[PDB]
Amino acid sequence: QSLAERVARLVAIDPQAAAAVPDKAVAERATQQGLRLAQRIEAFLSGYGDRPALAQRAFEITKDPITGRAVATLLPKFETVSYRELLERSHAIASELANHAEAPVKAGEFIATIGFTSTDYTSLDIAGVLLGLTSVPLQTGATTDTLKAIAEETAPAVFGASVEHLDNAVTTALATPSVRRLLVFDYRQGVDEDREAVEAARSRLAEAGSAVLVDTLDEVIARGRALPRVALPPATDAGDDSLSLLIYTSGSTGTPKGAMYPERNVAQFWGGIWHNAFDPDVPDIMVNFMPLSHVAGRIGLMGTLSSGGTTYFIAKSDLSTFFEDYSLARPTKLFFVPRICEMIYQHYQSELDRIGAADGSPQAEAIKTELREKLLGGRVLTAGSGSAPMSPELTAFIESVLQVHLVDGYGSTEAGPVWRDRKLVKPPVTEHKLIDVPELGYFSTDSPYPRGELAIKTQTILPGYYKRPETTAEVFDEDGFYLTGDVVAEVAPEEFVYVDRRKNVLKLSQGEFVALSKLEAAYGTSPLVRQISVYGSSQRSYLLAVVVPTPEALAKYGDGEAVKSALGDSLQKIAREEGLQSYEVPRDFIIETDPFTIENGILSDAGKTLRPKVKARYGERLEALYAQLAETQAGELRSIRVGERPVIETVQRAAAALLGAVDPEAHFSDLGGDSLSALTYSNFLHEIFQVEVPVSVIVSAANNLRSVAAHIEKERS
Ligand SMILES: Nc1ncnc2c1ncn2[C@@H]1O[C@H](COP(=O)(O)O)[C@@H](O)[C@H]1O
Ligand code: NA
Repeated sequence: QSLAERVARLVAIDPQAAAAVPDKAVAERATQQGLRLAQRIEAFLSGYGDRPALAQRAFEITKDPITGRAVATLLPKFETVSYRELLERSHAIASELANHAEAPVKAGEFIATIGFTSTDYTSLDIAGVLLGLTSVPLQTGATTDTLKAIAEETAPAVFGASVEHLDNAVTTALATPSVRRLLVFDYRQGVDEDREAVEAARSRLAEAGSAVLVDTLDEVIARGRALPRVALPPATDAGDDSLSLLIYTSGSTGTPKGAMYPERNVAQFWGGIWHNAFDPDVPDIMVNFMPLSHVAGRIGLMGTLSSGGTTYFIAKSDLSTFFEDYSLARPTKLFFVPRICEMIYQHYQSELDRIGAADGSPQAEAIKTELREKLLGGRVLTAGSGSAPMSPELTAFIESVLQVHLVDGYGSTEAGPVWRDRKLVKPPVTEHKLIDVPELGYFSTDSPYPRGELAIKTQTILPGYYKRPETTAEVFDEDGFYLTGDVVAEVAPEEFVYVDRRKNVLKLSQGEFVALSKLEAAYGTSPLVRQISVYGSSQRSYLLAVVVPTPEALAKYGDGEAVKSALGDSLQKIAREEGLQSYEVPRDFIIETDPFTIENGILSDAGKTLRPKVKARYGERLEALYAQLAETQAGELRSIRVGERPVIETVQRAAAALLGAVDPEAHFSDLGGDSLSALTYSNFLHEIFQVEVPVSVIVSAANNLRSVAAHIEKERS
């Protein structure tokens, strides 16, 4: 019943879980007062000895008989790396980098890295801490213009990259004269495609006459194993105050700014105060799907290392192996972002259909049982979400599936953890207040509950944004409070509810900020667009916009669904051109034929669109668009019940229902879902056509919707 009883019962009957329980003595040695980060990390990892620390899906290599090329294919199991092995491989990397013949790194230099999350990436991250470097994890979805800007600002000496991202890593490195070495990780020896991507990087660097040196991570470790360990602690300038990490975020300004993490703040991920974001000693077996560059990726991964647990890494970056991985790893602790919860709920609606059951009926309850017991692996003891708000209906559903309480954890890159199930986390938060936002209509005198921007003093507050004292100042008031940008309602002494943002950047259900004003500037260059105001709700997974089209567009296409299609195609292409993410493409529009103007109240005296006025005039209609699609996605029930139409038409119509917007020639990617949309599409078509419809056939750039139909037809034969 209670958590402690549930834990005691799992450890009595499960040998794998029994072997993973935290050891109080290891945490006591590692977190002792005054101990430097590097040594803390060393004490956790050496302390947990031969336990399995990390697990990667196993694969096999076989010679393709048509092409001759050695290809890798996933196996239905995981292989593990021990705490001892992890520590030893990380030390090897530090030893090799400190001792390189020509470009030895020193403490305080920067290392930039682009990868997903993996055993290798984790090695490299730890090695940076051992050397006293400052790490700069870069977002795998950023454009090379953004990567170059961050690299120009931080001047890294070493750049690391997974094989998947190597080509963007070469482009950045060529524009960044400080880079002396390029390290290539997640490299599979004997796999032809990996070997070729490294050869092509070397050619590009050759052709440029670059002095940059390329090494695989394997080779670096091989070399380092033969060298003595570096001395801890490393020779940095400021002890605990030494700059260990930069987490780039766009929340406070709309473009990336480098949140400074000294070693004393990074230490909080390793068994420190971030324990309490979510909150009896539980064995920690976790599946990690979050990039290391996202503070949530680091919280999970280092939390599990620091508790002597095991992290199972999601097998593919697209997340297409999601259920397979959870069904194999069978975690005891779940952390979701709300988008994952939406996806599980969409699966549950799918299963209701397939067995033709309804509502809360007994066979509908059997679907929840198989989610909890089989698909999610049946050992979930605790669960949390965060990064974005969750509807009460989605929370109710997830909890009825898992049969455990779903903790809501609020915090940020800048502040650390701030609340747990409404209640301020003290420590580290020491004081708070609310600040009125009269332009949006929120005031501490509101009834029934005060509303305002949350402002806090907290022990885990960042010292600044790197090299950006102006941007730093904007987030601190004259009394020393950090300004979160988040509007909240207060419902009891020191209890809060997320309501809105003070400005023009917000989270969607994926947990990533979207900068409304940047998207507006990009989308405003469409020849069809006169004015555009982009709108989002943080409980949704996609955006909307209010568009005033040009007279020529309104004349050529009219003011209904066909101009919305025209606009979609135009925006989609801009998004492809400027490297925007799939979810930052508006899915549906309010077409306004009457322009925004000063007379209207929509434009200020200075000509600029006022967001609060857009909201006051179009907010209801925008919220209706969202509501109606969420109500209507049983249009799939009618797409399934046919059979009576050709393959392509079902393929089309299916893509249309899942991505809000069609045309036979489009690519599913262009159309603006996200990688979990293609998983859902894939199961849907598999159900109907009893054919395997893999995500890689659906997402690969050279495959449009006609290739998808074509694939299904060929498989059927
Ligand atoms: N549990 C939550 N509920 C609502 N919004 C959240 C929650 N957790 C994080 N956020 C939002 O995500 C931002 C932090 O983003 P990051 O800096 O990526 O951790 C916050 O300022 C909020 O806007
Ligand atoms: Na998001």
